[PDB]
Amino acid sequence: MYLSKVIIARAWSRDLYQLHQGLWHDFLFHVEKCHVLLQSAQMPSTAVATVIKTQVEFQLQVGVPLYFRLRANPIKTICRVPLIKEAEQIAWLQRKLGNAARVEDVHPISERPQYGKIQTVCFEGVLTINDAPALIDLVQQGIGPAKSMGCGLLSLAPL
RNA sequence: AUAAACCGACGGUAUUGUUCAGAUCCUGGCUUGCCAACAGGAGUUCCCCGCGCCAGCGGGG
Repeated sequence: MYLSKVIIARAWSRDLYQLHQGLWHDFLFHVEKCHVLLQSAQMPSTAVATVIKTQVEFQLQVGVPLYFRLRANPIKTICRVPLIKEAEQIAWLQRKLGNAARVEDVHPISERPQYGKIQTVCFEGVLTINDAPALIDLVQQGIGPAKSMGCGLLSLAPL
C-alpha cells in the first residue's frame, strides 16, 4: 500500500467530481486544503496531478490505542438522507467499524455541505484495536457511501 | 468666374563663462472601554445498482 501527498492543480480542482479523475490518471483520498492525501494500491505524476511525496503496510497490534480521523457520509434510506443527530452519528460510526475496534472517544464535526448533495461528517477521536486484520481491510476499502467524493478514508495515528 | 484671374517673403546664425544658504532649538503635562449571552436547532440527497421481512441495509459515480 502507498501513502502519498498529492497536489491537484487548481484548474482541475474546481468541482468535487473533477477530483477523483485527476488522481485516477480504486484508491482513497482526503482533502487537506488542491492539497490531498492519497492512499493507493499502486505508486502515484501528471501535469494535472503533481506528487509531492509518496509505501506502507503497518504491523499494528491488538488492544492498542490510536488517534483517528475520518470523513464519511452517514445516511439513512426511505434517497440517501443524512444523519444529523449526534447520537445517530456516533452509533453509525461504531456500527460501520463493526468489530475491528471500539470507539473510546469521538467528536463528530458536522462539516459544511459539498456539491446532488453530499453531507460529509468528519469523525475525530481515539480508538483501540480490537480486530487487527479486519481494521486493515476497513482502511483499504473505506467507510460509507460517496467514497469517491473524498469520504471514506480512515487516517490513523499513535499517541 | 467678384480691383477679379495667374500669384512663396525668401536664404545664413552656441547666449556664453564664474558661484555652500548657513549657524542655534524637549512638543509637553493628565486619562478602566465597560456592563448581558447553550451553537444550538433542522434527517431532501439528484442518480445507476445489489439484498431483504417494504422497515430499511450495502457497493460503484
